[PDB]
Amino acid sequence: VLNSNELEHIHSTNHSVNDISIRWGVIGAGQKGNKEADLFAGYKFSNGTTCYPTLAVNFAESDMMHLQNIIKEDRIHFDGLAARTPSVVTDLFDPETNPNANGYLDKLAQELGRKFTNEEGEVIVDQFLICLGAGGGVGTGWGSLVLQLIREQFFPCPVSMLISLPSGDPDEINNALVLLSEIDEFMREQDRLFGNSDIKPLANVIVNDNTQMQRIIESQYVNWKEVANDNVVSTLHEINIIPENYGSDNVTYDPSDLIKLLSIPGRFLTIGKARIAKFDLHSLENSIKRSLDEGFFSAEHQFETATMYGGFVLRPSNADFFKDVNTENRIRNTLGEYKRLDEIAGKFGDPIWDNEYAVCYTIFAGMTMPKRYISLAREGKELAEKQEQLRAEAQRKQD
Ligand SMILES: Nc1nc2c(ncn2[C@@H]2O[C@H](COP(=O)(O)OP(=O)(O)OP(O)(O)=S)[C@@H](O)[C@H]2O)c(=O)[nH]1
Ligand SMILES: [Mg+2]
Repeated sequence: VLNSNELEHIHSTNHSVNDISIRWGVIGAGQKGNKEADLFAGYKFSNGTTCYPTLAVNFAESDMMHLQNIIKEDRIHFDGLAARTPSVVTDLFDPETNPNANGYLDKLAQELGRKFTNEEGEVIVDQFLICLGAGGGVGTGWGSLVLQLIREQFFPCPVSMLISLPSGDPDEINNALVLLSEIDEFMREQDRLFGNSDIKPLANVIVNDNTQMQRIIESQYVNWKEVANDNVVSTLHEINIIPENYGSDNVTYDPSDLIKLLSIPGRFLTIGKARIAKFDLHSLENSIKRSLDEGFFSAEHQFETATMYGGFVLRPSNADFFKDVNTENRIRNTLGEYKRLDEIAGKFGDPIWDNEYAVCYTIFAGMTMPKRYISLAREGKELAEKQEQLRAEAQRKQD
């Protein structure tokens, strides 16, 4: 499956795509998470093997049945009863409600053995990628449970969470808020318990905002969710392929650099994918600026709080514009406007590939809570009043 023309152009070109920088183990909870997970499950190497071991987790037999790359065996469901909400979902893994918790919890763990470990016993995975759509019951709940679980040291290795922020429904935007709050707290506890050099149990959290993503999609059938998913998932896959499979005459972003970036900072992380086809300094600047501020991973991030950077421009073989001093400190200065590269750890490469255009990936890690959190807090309470008041204005009229 090839859900971006970058992936198309590097599978027709390159038939040595036999490894990736980080061996993710993907788990998708809730409907959104399931769908993203289903995309990951589809990706294969040039030889035909699957790239990522993937599980789908949900409430119901029902929820999971139109998946395409996830075998039925790997569709894990947990009978519920009752209200579908983040809090009563968490509490099915807590004998504080279910006598079935110590079984339920020792079921998940034996589907963790089966899918991400060998016959031998050893784990076949560097970190877990947990996909969620904040707002729903099942997804948001799983989010909280995961925080709780990684404090039980339930997982063999670190956990990266790919979380999506809800569009506009006061119940959803409140659910989303309590999760994002739980995350901010956990990240602050993690900062006091682990060194700046140590591997963090919560590797990072990557957010997308559903409002920002729709805005974009209606500019460039038309299911917007299906398209949003293709973009975020294909982007993460791309940045995982590239360091393992291409290098540079000037500066290579290797897989170790990417692993450090995703492993150590342990807070909020963002990505900017910018296509480039004008080979000049202005169109370069805008593309980068646009991908960072008005792209799929933009949620009014606090770039000044970034503790690490990474990135690379995949460029054509002839292209000696991207080596150049202007070009280099132009990028250095363009990215410099967000966080001054001189003040934070990182590296920025320029790999070669068999194509005649260039794509520029930018990653900032270690950031603090994104400002979308505040504007959501605002926008949820704003539409909350609107609807309570509507309610009353309808009841008034009747009476
Ligand atoms: N970006 C994106 N968001 C989605 C997609 N599907 C659902 N969402 C969004 O994510 C949030 C939760 O959706 P969903 O995945 O259906 O929750 P859920 O876990 O299944 O919640 P539940 O009520 O059954 S218990 C909502 O804000 C919804 O708009 C998707 O495919 N892409
Ligand atoms: Mg659902």
